[PDB]
Amino acid sequence: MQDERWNHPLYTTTAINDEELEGHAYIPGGLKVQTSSPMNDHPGTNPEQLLGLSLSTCLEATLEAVEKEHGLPHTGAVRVKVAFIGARAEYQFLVHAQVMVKGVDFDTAKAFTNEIENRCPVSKLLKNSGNYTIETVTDFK
Amino acid sequence: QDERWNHPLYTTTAINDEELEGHAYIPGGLKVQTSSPMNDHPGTNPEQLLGLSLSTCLEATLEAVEKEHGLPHTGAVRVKVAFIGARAEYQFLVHAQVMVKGVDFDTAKAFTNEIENRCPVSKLLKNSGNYTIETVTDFKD
Repeated sequence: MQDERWNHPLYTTTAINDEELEGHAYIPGGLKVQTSSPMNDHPGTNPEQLLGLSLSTCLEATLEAVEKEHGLPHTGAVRVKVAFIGARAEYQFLVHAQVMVKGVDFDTAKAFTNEIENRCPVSKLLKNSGNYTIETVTDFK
Repeated sequence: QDERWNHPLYTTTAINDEELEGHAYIPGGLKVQTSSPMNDHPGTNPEQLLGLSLSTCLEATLEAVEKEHGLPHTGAVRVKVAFIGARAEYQFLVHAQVMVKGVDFDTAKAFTNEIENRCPVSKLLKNSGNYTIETVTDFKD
């Protein structure tokens, strides 16, 4: 509104949560997920998981675009770990992404990781958080 | 070596190892179909997943704040996410809207301020320059 970057986006969506901790979150017209506290064993997802799903997907999409700009097939994969830390009124999330590119030498995988770190929208939102790290790996084993 | 990773409350991991028309998953947990937001194919996307994460986190934080004030849980949170930009210049914008049906607007605003400061996903986004939050009385428009 004040921020005129909202005036004509490429795409917009919305998400709602209007339930108790043991509840659901949903995209109106779209995906609904069961949610629950990460501190119990009940079925359901949580913000930590949902954030990891968001970032891993965004990084992977960005990596696919980079691969294509280099004339390469898609052989990349991303794993994101999210940690919940702290105490009442002092809670934080930590986020650590791992990027692999199976098709290529490690130096190329590292270069692509640097490229995607700079381009991925979710990565950019977390850049200044103090809580986000990213690395290149050869596998997730 | 960030020591905050040493003994967390909870950790999880998310993977995306597929094409844009693919899936993301939590090992042993939720798997979601994904797709580009720029087509009409089935599947979620990073924008949606981020909205689900933040709306859920804000709502959970709000539930704690309501309880601290001895009020029932009447809150609801909607998060809008926009995709803007161009090749190698893409960003997301995030706008949270918080309602607390059981209380007057000044109280709803006060609670919104409290959750903005406590919600882990909100804190991650604080320094992004792309995240705003407001108090509302409904989700019109």
